[PDB]
Amino acid sequence: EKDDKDAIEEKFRERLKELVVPKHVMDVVDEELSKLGLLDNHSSEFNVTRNYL
Amino acid sequence: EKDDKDAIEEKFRERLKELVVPKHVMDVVDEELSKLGLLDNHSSEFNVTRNYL
Repeated sequence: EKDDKDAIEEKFRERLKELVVPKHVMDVVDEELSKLGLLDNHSSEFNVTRNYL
Repeated sequence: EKDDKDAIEEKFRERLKELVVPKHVMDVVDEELSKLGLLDNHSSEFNVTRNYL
């Protein structure tokens, strides 16, 4: 289930609201959020996605 | 025998019980323990994290 991940990624979003993130960063942030939802976050390449995020 | 992950997890927990594990170290152990259960028993990655654990 992605409900636990949805809560985890939401915690990342709320802290992001306290800083004025540049628009160019949003493209990487949004694509990493999408990549986070399509991966189980348990693998060699799965962990680096949240690590980058 | 019983489940390998359950036996491995129980034995590793007892070893960490005596030591005053730091907060960040505990998170690293906890996250790899969760991925240990879902990993295949004969998988090569299973041995990699088992030695790391």
